[PDB]
Amino acid sequence: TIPHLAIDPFSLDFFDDPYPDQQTLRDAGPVVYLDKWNVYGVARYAEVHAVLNDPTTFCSSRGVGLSDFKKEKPWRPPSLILEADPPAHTRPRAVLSKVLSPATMKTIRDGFAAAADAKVDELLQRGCIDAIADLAEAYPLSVFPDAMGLKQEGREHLLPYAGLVFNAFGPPNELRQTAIERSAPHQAYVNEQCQRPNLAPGGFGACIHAFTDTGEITPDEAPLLVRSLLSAGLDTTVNGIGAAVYCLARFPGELQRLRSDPTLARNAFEEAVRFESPVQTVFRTTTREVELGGAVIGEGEKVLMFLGSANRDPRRWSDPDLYDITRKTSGHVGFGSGVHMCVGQLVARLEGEVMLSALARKVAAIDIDGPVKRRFNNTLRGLESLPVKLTPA
Ligand code: HEM
Ligand SMILES: CCCc1ccc(C(=O)O)cc1
Ligand SMILES: [Cl-]
Repeated sequence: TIPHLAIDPFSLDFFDDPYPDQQTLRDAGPVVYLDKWNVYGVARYAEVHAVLNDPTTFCSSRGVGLSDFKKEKPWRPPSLILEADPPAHTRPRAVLSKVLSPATMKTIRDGFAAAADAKVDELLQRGCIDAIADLAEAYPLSVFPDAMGLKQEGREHLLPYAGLVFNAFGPPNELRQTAIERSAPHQAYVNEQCQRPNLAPGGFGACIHAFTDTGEITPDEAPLLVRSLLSAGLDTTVNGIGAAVYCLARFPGELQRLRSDPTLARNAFEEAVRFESPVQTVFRTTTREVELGGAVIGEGEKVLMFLGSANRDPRRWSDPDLYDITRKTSGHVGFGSGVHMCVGQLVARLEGEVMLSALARKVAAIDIDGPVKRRFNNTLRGLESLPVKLTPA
């Protein structure tokens, strides 16, 4: 009944070009079995959306990577939000939602926007740049560590730590084992910065610690919730902004439309999230026997959701393989869906919008002018290097 496939969705060949294999995964059936890793897979929009929206059957507290926390020790103490189910999930979720609130966005927007304009002006003086190191990495590093309230020293640990986190969701392949081999210093830095005295007043980290007296979280929960933001809050935005720049570089007609109406910036970024899906995959674990698209999945099974494939499923999207900055993007699953849907999405969208606005107003052309290099990670999709020439408007 369930087709068995040998595709390794965590192989370098797959990362290098996932799209043919994602169509094979979709077209084989609504539910497949991946013999390489002994997990169920769902690659169509409908089943990805259904699974994400049934957290009782498809739980998160046994891990959202391959490893099952009922069978193996997690590589670090479980996240109190990502790797929790309701009800334990609910109040930590509420705290992070208030920390990363509309009011907070109002407080940081003008500085995020000025930082975005400044970086584009700086890049335009250089002309030829690497849109990864010099833009997609450099811009989030100039606003996000400061918005967290982190000291200057040790920030070189943040992207290595995030890479480790996202590799650690994957199977025990060489990418994961090498990441864990190298983890100790990045882990030590990140855990230390989560302590209340290390987080500058008015920042995200200080605000989490200040929320430890409401009956929602206790003081000993606040360090791990800071850890969540230092895990999920930087590398994702690097790859999201990198996706959007890569899209604009590959689709000049869409850069030209965005220049003509910079208010399209927010949707141009949302579409880049759908088109490249920086977070490619998430797992769940079944808490009971369940029917899903005609397959009977037993209890205690890992299920792998292909977010990138769901976002390119022709059953749900017209011309899914086109980048369209006026597409109605509502409903894509690049930020997830349901109770765990990205609690940091307002920060991500704010960074993406003000960077795309800056490019829309200041840049006339983005031309790839050098070898493109992909970056390989078990969970994140994005580039290592993207040489572009920027032409001023
Ligand atoms: C383009 C940028 C980003 C993308 C594509 C992205 C993607 C995702 C996805 C797919 C999930 C759902 C995981 C699941 O269902 O198991 C998620 C959750 C989460 N994200 Fe984001 N994320 C981004 C940016 C951020 C930022 C900027 C922050 C914090 C400042 C953040 C913090 C979190 C947290 C804490 C969760 C856990 C939420 C929960 O379990 O309730 N993310 N993200
Ligand atoms: C898997 C989605 C991205 C993500 C990564 C880590 C965390 C966390 O450490 O809580 C939350 C979300
Ligand atoms: Cl850790």
